Amino acid sequence: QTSAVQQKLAALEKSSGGRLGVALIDTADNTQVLYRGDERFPMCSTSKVMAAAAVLKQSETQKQLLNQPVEIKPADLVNYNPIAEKHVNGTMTLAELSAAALQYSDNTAMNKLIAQLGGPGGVTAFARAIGDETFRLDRTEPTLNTAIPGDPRDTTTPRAMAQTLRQLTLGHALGETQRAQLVTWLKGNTTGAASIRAGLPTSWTVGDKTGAGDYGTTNDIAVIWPQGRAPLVLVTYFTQPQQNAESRRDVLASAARIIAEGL
Ligand SMILES: O=C(Nc1cccc(-c2nn[nH]n2)c1)c1cc(C(F)(F)F)cc2[nH]cnc12
Ligand SMILES: O=C(Nc1cccc(-c2nn[nH]n2)c1)c1cc(C(F)(F)F)cc2[nH]cnc12
Repeated sequence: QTSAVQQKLAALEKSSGGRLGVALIDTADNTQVLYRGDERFPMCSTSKVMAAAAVLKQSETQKQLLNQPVEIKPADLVNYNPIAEKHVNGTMTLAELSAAALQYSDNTAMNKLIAQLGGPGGVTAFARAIGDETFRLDRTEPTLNTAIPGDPRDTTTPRAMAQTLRQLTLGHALGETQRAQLVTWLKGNTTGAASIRAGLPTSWTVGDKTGAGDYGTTNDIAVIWPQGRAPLVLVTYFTQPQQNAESRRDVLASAARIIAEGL
């Protein structure tokens, strides 16, 4: 069937000229609302959540791992490194790298997380370990954001990512202290006010991770604590036909508004 919410998401998508993917899980009843929920989309920096979570999982058996220093060299800087560039010729701890990747979207920090896991395939291996058979990370930063239509590299589906984000932030994929740390990091994101959050009532609490890439790819994944109800998990992915297309965070806000209105 096609629901009223799905029809509105299709109208939004048509007006936008692009391709929109949405997955909601309402933990009040475990129900799901999906739009293109099983189509693949480039994750871009939303993949930083899986990398940080994989390091958190490693830290469950190494109490000092998050305090471990990682050298930052001039050659490690890539295209967007607002935190890491302050530490060139010095070090950052794995906690600092996780916070920078998640809250500032630092690409050098992400590359250090990937390297700690043995490469992109180590991130994929963690996804499989927590029951996500769909996620794949194939490249490092910045090339994982090429976002080429039809390219399976560095993609997932909205359904899979919503399920994984629920397990990581509200479920038991991580230990309790690690889950709390991930939630704290997401709630402190600096980059999210124009994306999912912009479509939701201001009283609601949001933790999210944004992403963007070529093909005007504009993404956000969020855990949401609405006023007076159980938490929601919402993924909004958007990509466009031309390589140079402009970002469209407003489309993500509009999708979130349609979802909220449909609860
Ligand atoms: O850093 C960014 N973009 C960037 C930097 C360097 C190079 C290129 C690029 N390379 N080839 N095409 N574009 C792109 C960026 C950062 C952020 C952030 F994290 F919120 F600050 C949001 C964004 N939305 C679209 N782009 C961004
Ligand atoms: O790295 C990139 N973008 C970036 C970096 C850091 C943070 C964010 C971001 N975080 N939350 N929203 N956007 C985005 C990027 C890379 C590439 C390329 F060609 F693959 F290298 C093309 C791009 N077109 C627009 N952005 C890009």
